[PDB]
Amino acid sequence: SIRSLGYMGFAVSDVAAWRSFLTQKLGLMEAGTTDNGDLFRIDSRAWRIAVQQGEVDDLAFAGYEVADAAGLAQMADKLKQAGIAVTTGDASLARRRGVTGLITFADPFGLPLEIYYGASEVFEKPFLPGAAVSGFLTGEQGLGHFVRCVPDSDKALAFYTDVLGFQLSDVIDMKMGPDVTVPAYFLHCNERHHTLAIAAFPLPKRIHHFMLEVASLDDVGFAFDRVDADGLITSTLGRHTNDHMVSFYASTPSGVEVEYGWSARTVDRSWVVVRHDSPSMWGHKSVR
Amino acid sequence: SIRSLGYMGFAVSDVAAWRSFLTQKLGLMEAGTTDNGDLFRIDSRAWRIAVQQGEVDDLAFAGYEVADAAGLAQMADKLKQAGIAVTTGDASLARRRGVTGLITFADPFGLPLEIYYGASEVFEKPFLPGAAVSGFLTGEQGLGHFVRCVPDSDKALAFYTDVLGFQLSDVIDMKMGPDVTVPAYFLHCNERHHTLAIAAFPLPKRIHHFMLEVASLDDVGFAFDRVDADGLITSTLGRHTNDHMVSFYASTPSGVEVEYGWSARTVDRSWVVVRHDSPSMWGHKSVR
Amino acid sequence: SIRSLGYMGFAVSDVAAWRSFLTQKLGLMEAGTTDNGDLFRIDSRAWRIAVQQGEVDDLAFAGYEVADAAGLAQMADKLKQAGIAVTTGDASLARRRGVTGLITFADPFGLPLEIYYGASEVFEKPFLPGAAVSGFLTGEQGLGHFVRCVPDSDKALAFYTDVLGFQLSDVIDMKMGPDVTVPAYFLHCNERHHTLAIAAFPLPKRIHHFMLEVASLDDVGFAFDRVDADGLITSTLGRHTNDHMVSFYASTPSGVEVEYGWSARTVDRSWVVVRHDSPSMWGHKSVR
Amino acid sequence: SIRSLGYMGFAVSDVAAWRSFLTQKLGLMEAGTTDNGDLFRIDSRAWRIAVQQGEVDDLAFAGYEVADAAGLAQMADKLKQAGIAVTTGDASLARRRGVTGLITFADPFGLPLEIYYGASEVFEKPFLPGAAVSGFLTGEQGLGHFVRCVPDSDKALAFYTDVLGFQLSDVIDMKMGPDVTVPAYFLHCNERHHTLAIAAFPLPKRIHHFMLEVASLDDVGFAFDRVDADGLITSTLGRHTNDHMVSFYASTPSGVEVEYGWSARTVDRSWVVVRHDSPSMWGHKSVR
Amino acid sequence: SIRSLGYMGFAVSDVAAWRSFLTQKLGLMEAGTTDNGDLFRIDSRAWRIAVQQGEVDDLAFAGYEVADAAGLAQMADKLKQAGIAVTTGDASLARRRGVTGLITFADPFGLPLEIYYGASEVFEKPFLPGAAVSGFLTGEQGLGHFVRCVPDSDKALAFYTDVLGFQLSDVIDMKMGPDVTVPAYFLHCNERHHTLAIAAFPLPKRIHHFMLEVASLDDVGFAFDRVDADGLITSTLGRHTNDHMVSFYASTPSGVEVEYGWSARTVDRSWVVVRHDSPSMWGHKSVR
Amino acid sequence: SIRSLGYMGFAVSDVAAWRSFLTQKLGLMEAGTTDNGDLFRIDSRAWRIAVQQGEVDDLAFAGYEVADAAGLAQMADKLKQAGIAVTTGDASLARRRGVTGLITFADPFGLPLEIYYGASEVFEKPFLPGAAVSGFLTGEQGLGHFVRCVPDSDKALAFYTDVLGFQLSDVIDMKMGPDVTVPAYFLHCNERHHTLAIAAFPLPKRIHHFMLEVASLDDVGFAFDRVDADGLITSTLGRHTNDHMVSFYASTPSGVEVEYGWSARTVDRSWVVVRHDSPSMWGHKSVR
Ligand SMILES: Cc1cccc(O)c1O
Ligand SMILES: Cc1cccc(O)c1O
Ligand SMILES: Cc1cccc(O)c1O
Ligand SMILES: Cc1cccc(O)c1O
Ligand SMILES: Cc1cccc(O)c1O
Ligand SMILES: Cc1cccc(O)c1O
Ligand SMILES: [Fe+2]
Ligand SMILES: [Fe+2]
Ligand SMILES: [Fe+2]
Ligand SMILES: [Fe+2]
Ligand SMILES: [Fe+2]
Ligand SMILES: [Fe+2]
Ligand SMILES: [Fe+2]
Ligand SMILES: [Fe+2]
Ligand SMILES: [Fe+2]
Ligand SMILES: [Fe+2]
Ligand SMILES: [Fe+2]
Ligand SMILES: [Fe+2]
Repeated sequence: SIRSLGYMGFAVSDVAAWRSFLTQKLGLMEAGTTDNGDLFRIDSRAWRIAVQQGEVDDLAFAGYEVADAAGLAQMADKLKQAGIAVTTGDASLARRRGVTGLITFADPFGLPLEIYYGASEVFEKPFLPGAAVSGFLTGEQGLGHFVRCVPDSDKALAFYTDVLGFQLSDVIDMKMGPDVTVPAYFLHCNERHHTLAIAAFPLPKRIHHFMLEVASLDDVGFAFDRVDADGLITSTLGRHTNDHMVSFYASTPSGVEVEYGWSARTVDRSWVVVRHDSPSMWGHKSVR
Repeated sequence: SIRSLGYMGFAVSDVAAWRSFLTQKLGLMEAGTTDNGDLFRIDSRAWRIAVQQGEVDDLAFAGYEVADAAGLAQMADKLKQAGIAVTTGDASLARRRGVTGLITFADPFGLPLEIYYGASEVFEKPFLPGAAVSGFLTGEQGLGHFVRCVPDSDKALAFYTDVLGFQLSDVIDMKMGPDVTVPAYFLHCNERHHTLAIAAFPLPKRIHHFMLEVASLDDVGFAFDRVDADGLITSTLGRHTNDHMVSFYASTPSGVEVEYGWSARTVDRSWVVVRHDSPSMWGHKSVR
Repeated sequence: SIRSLGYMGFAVSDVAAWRSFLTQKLGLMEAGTTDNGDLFRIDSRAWRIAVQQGEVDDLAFAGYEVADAAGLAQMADKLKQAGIAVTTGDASLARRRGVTGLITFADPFGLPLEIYYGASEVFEKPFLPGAAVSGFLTGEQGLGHFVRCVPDSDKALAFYTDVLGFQLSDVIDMKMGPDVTVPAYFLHCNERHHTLAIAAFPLPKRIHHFMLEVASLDDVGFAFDRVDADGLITSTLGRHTNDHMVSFYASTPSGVEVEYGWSARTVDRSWVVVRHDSPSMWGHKSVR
Repeated sequence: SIRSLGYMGFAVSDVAAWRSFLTQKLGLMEAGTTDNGDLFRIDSRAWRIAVQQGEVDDLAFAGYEVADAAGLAQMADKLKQAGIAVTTGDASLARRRGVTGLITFADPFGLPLEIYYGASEVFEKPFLPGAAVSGFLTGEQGLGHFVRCVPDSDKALAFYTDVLGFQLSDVIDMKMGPDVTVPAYFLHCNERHHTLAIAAFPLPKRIHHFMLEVASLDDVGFAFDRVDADGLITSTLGRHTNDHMVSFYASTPSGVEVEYGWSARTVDRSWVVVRHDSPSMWGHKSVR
Repeated sequence: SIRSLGYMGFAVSDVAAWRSFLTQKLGLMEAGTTDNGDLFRIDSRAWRIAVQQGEVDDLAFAGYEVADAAGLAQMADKLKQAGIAVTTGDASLARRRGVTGLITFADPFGLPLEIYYGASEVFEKPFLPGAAVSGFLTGEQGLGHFVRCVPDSDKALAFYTDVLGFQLSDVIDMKMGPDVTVPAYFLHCNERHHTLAIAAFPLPKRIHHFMLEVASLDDVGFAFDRVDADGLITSTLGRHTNDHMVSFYASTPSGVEVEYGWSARTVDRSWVVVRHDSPSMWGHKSVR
Repeated sequence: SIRSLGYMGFAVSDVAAWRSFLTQKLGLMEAGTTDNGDLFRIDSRAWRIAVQQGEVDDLAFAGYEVADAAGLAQMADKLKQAGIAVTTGDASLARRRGVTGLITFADPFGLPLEIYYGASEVFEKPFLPGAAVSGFLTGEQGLGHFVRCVPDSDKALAFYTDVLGFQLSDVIDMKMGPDVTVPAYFLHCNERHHTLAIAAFPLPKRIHHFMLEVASLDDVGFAFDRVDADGLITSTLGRHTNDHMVSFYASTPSGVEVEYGWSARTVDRSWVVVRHDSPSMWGHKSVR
């Protein structure tokens, strides 16, 4: 069973811009360059984000973490039973990712996905942020979340819930103009309100944004000013209606957006599915 | 599985009297008028109580909340297997209620019931009470409770426990005169001591009272004076023997009573069924 | 310096009525009869209330406690310097009161007052209430409080503040009819909001009421029913505006009233004098 | 000794605009109109802000609170010894302000000031905000603070510290252009970081802004959107360097600004005076 | 000003019996033998109890601790002003005691007393008890207490309070037969209820007993059995009325008794002097 | 009155070695270079340590912080009354130090000392350590401490206690060989066990070491390895007997040592002077 989103990889046209953006604006730690690409850390794990040179300027792959080898076997089995083409990653790929075992496949719309177990910890190389950030929230909640843009939400929903096992948290009916309302589905696989959201938005990218969660309000406020100085803010500070995250959005060098937030609420056993008509309680004024 | 009582609707002869009673006396928030009727809020949900014009001057319907679409399916199945006529609410009714999906049916004695999932939240329109009330207790405990008057308690008990899944908390042997003792059964579907109580009382209404729980003793004390000013108190302040709620009772414009309380105890896994011979430890002097 | 109100004595016409009232209705502990009269306890002290046969049917004397012999000396000196006639209680009186040393005198309007130190504790005879009461709040706050009725508030105020050292907490302008508004002054000598209140009320007694504070809301609720059964309630449950005490008032066999409350707020160093136009936030409906 | 800022009065050209601004945008409670003007509440006190019709469109007077009559006497004495013309407010003014006693005078630059004791509490009329606000922080910290604009900071400083007794918290060197740096002095009279700030800013008003502190971040976020809707924001959300308050600034109908914040730090006994070169850690982008 | 009882020395006829008693029965740590005698520890201090060979079989001297050299000077001055013969301990005595400075003198009835400052700590030699004891309570409360038997309580009281500065906690009227009642005075110099008690008991020793306080009830229970095995118990387990200590008493090899207790209450600023007629709430049955 | 040690300045022969040592080994933040020298931060203050090129390779000056201008005046007065030559720092020096006001003078043995008030805070430039360090403990405890080597301890003691106002915490008799025992005196001016220690050690430097305190054990462990890699450790990890600090010592490029520790205990009002015969409970093995 998938426990969390463990890592993500981006294929970008300007690797240098990304390196500077992630470290100096967002405060991630530069962890070196390997055949896996430029590596960035936010906690004890050897890397959480990989940046590789590429033409797409988008998310290249995402890795979901299981607890152990048995969990990996279960997922591989579940995918095969669903008719999905799964490939047991070879030692070379496993070594490149720094994991113990992994399987590779793609979602219904071509996003390369990986499920793995036994990632590398580097407690001996204590995390030191590239900018003043008190800390990132990961742990059992994993890396954070991202919104997957799809041409067909129902097909995407079936794959992610029925095959991958994500559970629905809530739905937000996004009013995009008078004759257009698009439902965005928020899914969880652990306590984090959502690790994945699905929506049929008309965008040139695989994802609308990815999100990183920090430990204090000041982390967000300081990062906002750093990003604003270069005119990269896309949405002002605000708080979401569903996860209650206080955040701002900014544009990465690839056009893909990043959400930087704090204080999200978690999902518990007493959770019930609900619907909303607005994605924000306050703030989040679009300055795009 | 039913998680809680989510909403209630009243069909009354004097809608204006009700509007003034709920907002000015009890402190509910007016949430507008729709084809669902005059809507009132007590928390983040779009509405909890609906008031419609009608001749019965009584509870018109009650909606029980399940966690998701699977839960709705389970309940529909359970009802069908019991031989109950269930109707899958159409999009029009679902839209009118502001829910994602729902099924409709009636209890053995004609009370229209609805089981739904995916109600609407309105965090962007922060709750502001119509009178000075610090807050209402809902959350996982739902709306509150009501006492269903029935001609046959055993038939009602079987339906609510065996078909709807409520569990018995305790029983109170109500001494109504020398030759009459009527057992009142208190049932729960979550932590709240009881979400439903059943008793064969000789009343012209479907329910004896509905109850709303507030956050502080002062909320109760202030509301008591507001209600008393118009001579609407039916029972003085007292504390119940079973749920330990400190409350007073008052008459609504429909004759149906409302209980306004604070500090009830909850039911846990170690709970055991017991019986009582009195419904109150102290207070609750009838001034009817 | 006066630390608290330590004990009170009543001279009543019906000693038996008082004994039954204090133990069975209020829950005090009967502590035996001596030359000091029928003694009642509420904590570890040998006695807090003494009931003696007498014609006045009123408060006969009150004893204020100092910390030690030096404190007694200070107060005696302060009184003498003010021209008050003070009498050093003799060993016989000290033994009768169960104290180590004491001085006697009277307030400007004839109420016998005593200031003493070294009262008797009886931890070896654990307190057992005469009725179901979880506990009384005394400790550093002392016995409770009483309202002294006087013909001239200014003269009384000067004596109690300038000579006895009480400090003003707040004032309540009591509206007693269209052409009459009487200010009631509330004074403290420790954390308890007020140990003494002064008002020019037209009453045949030295005090309007004395107050005892209990540990839980249920103590108050149960006592209310016990007292109400005999038709002795004078004011329904309510909460005061100044000390925030939740209480009810009842008539004692002498006509003097008793206030039985819970949850009063205390006075701290940041306290500032304020004024109120009402003595109650809610409740306290006079049923006299 | 001055314990806090207790109330403020504004003389404005558009009373209706102010009424709507304070209740609907900021969430204050309308408390009626008297010869003291339109009254607004934020807590248990009968009024904290008074709005009167007037030509200045500015702060008309401010009242500082002492603990009691002795404190009032001390301050009156201190002012007289300093050669300040003090007037003992007459019963008519005291009644108009709803206080027990007060003295009136002016600061060195003509701002009418009042020092009083024994203000009116109205616990019987529970605070109900005009907009969704969880609460305002007052208590021992008083009303909030305001920045007094003066032509000569040193003269103002001497009066406020040496005569009124305020203590310096810190100084911020405000860089207003290449050839201009103006020191702003922040003073406290209790735990609140500053109740008064003094700066020689070139403004047509007596004060730059007044500040109200709320209980949660959401109170600030929601109010920001309410104010922004009418285009009244003057500074975006940010956090100050000295008091660590998270706030935004907005324009009132008089041009005078209001700061609405949350989470300020307090001053303790271990506090030491420091200096800063910036008034904000992050945010507070001027949108004037 | 005396801060606490720091150490005690005994002059006994059977040093070996004492060594075995203190370590094996009470659990003290043997700290070696010096010209100061056999040393025993109960905490970080180099020694708290010294046992020397001697004929008296009693307390030979007690040392009271001041905070520093200034405190020592104050006490020396206070004693001289009282006409007491004080001797500044020489370097040889100071070195023998392991202190920085000390003065010697005697109480009115010949008990050698010492007031010192700058005792030796031995954190590098961690405390290891001679028997299973979780810990001893010392710290700011010092060593414990002892009861000084005197022929004249009033003379002793004057010396200890007026000259040494101890403060009275309470008094217990000890009923020793029909025609004899002896008051025992309990004095404190810090939070410990009493560091010294004075009573005119007819005993051949300078003290009735000394007391050591342990950290848990089991420490007391286990020690009781160890002592009882040798038939040395003098009083069964019980709890005192004044300090609320749960303890038992036992005979030392010198006839002098030792009290071993747990859970005593402390004295605070709100403390007031009281009197008791019994020294125990329960237990403490004399088995002498 | 001196509140704490605020800053220190070093005059060294190899500024580059120091820059690398402080940032890379100890984790301080580089704060730029000014006419005050290379500046390093450990908290919100603009700088705490200044490194200037110089021949002495030692501590050049230390600055003690007072709360305000009045405190500065008091100290200046105290020094003058003692016959010490004090110089009111001019605006140029004040600006160079980034303080509001300061006075300069020297200790009896030539160490330049400064007492100042109103240092600069830079909350807008959040602290970011040069190495992985969770945080430094400063606040009311100030910078840390240093041991001043002197030829005459008694003369130094008189100056620091009688003139500067430091209070003695404790003394450690340092056994330096058979015929040599040197007392080291530890003094405090706030909660930190000692801000200054004085000892007549035969060293070529003004100070034996300065100490910086970090927030966690791992901060110390990681720094130890960083320093050990270059063979700079002088004492292994250990814990002191007096302040209970867990620390290691290392050599700076000037030969002067630095102590890096965690978990020291503080001094409270109940503190009493004591003596020790060892400076360490465990560890601190000299590897010099
Ligand atoms: C668009 C959107 C809506 C709700 C929560 C989110 O985190 C989000 O990005
Ligand atoms: C009648 C009754 C009895 C017990 C608990 C209740 O809430 C109630 O209404
Ligand atoms: C009359 C009255 C008013 C305020 C507080 C009280 O306790 C009281 O008795
Ligand atoms: C201008 C300014 C600077 C610091 C704190 C404040 O509250 C403020 O208004
Ligand atoms: C005799 C006696 C009485 C009260 C407390 C004690 O500790 C004691 O020893
Ligand atoms: C030498 C020494 C002794 C005790 C505590 C210390 O911090 C220290 O440096
Ligand atoms: Fe789930
Ligand atoms: Fe998001
Ligand atoms: Fe159950
Ligand atoms: Fe009920
Ligand atoms: Fe007071
Ligand atoms: Fe009262
Ligand atoms: Fe201050
Ligand atoms: Fe401000
Ligand atoms: Fe005392
Ligand atoms: Fe004892
Ligand atoms: Fe000290
Ligand atoms: Fe050190």
